[PDB]
Amino acid sequence: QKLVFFAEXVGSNKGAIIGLMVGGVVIA
Amino acid sequence: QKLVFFAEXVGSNKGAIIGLMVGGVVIA
Amino acid sequence: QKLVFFAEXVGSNKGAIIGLMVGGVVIA
Amino acid sequence: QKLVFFAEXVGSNKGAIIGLMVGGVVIA
Amino acid sequence: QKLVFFAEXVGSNKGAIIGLMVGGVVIA
Amino acid sequence: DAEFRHXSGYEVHHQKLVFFAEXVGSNKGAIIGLMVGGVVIA
Amino acid sequence: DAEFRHXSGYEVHHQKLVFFAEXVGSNKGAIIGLMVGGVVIA
Amino acid sequence: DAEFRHXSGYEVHHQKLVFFAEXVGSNKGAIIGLMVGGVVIA
Amino acid sequence: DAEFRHXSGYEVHHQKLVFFAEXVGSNKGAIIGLMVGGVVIA
Amino acid sequence: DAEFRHXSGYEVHHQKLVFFAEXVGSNKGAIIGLMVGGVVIA
Amino acid sequence: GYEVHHQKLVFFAEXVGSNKGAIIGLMVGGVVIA
Amino acid sequence: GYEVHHQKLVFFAEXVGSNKGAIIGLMVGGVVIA
Amino acid sequence: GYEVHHQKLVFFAEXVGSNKGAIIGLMVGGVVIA
Amino acid sequence: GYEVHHQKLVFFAEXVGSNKGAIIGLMVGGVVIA
Amino acid sequence: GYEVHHQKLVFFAEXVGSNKGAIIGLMVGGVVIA
Repeated sequence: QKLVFFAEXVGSNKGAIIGLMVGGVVIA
Repeated sequence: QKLVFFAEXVGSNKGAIIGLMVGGVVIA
Repeated sequence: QKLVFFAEXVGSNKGAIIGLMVGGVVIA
Repeated sequence: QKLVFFAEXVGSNKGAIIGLMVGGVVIA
Repeated sequence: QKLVFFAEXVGSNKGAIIGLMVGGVVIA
Repeated sequence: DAEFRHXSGYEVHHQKLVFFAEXVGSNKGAIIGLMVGGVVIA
Repeated sequence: DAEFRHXSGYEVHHQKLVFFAEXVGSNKGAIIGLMVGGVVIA
Repeated sequence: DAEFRHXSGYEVHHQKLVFFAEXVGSNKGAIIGLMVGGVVIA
Repeated sequence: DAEFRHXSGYEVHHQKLVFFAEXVGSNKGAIIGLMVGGVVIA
Repeated sequence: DAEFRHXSGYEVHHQKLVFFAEXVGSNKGAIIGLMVGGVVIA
Repeated sequence: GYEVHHQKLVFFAEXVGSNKGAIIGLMVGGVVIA
Repeated sequence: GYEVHHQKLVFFAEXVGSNKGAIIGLMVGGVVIA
Repeated sequence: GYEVHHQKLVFFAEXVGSNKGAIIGLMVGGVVIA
Repeated sequence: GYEVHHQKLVFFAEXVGSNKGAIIGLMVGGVVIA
Repeated sequence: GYEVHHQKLVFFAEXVGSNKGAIIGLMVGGVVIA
């Protein structure tokens, strides 16, 4: 699994980025 | 699984980006 | 599975982007 | 699993970035 | 698992970055 | 697995309420004698 | 696993309330004689 | 595992409340004779 | 494991309250005769 | 393991409160005759 | 000429509330992207 | 000419409330990206 | 000409409340990115 | 010509409240990145 | 010509309250990165 986040400017993350989710609880 | 997020300007994430979801609960 | 999200300007994510959904609950 | 976060400008993280989630609880 | 955080400018982290999450509770 | 659950139990009895209105003009909000729980958006 | 839970038990009884409104003009908010819990946005 | 929980037990009884409003003009906020818990955003 | 919990037990009884409003003009905040717990944002 | 917990037990009884309002114009904050606990942001 | 005397915008979301869009009480100019 | 006498924007989210967008009580100019 | 007499922006989040976006009581100019 | 007489921005978060974005009571100029 | 008579920015977080972003009572110029 290859994930790319290129943002020429204002690159921000406020949610949930998950390569693989097998279980558990994620709240963003 | 190759995922590309290119944003020339204002690139933001506030939801849920999941490459593979096998279980669990994800709330954005 | 190749996913491309190119946005020349204002690229934002607020929903759910899932390459493969096998189970669980995803609430955007 | 290769994850890239390149941001030419203002690159910030305020949410949840998880390579692999098997269990537990994550709140951003 | 290779995770890259390159930011040519202001690179900051205020959320939760987890290589592998098997258990426990994380609040960002 | 997430589990969301809520709600309330009300037990109201054996009460005497005298409601008298001799001069409420052009009311546009809320006029409540007695409010046990619930949501009021005036 | 996340578990969210709330809510309240109300037991109100044996009360005497006299409500008298002889001059409430152009009311635009909330006028509550008695409020036991709940949410009020006037 | 996270566990969020709240809520409040109310037991209000045996009270006498005389409410008299003879001059409340152009009210735009909250007028509460008595508030036991809850939220008021006037 | 995280565990968040709160809430308050209210037991209010045996009181006499006389509320008299003969001159409250253009109120935009909160006018509370008595407040036991809770949140008030005037 | 983290454990967060709070809340307060209120037991208010046997009081006499005379609230008299004759000259409160253009109020924009809080006018509370008696406050037991809670949060007031005037 | 514009005049707003009273305006209320109440958002009561008892559950999994959210707002992914703009909530503008009075829009006159500029650009709002949400 | 603009005049706003009273304005309220109440956001009561008793659960998992959130705001991923803009909440502007009065917008006149500029750019707001949320 | 702009004149705001009363304005309230109340945010009551009794749970896992959050704000990932802008909350602007009066926007006149500039750029707000959230 | 801008004049604000009263303004309130109340934030009551009785839980896991947080703010990842801007909370501006009056924005006139400049750039705010959050 | 800008004039603010009364302003309040109250942040009541009875729990795990936090602020990862900017809280500006009056923004006129400069750059704020949060």
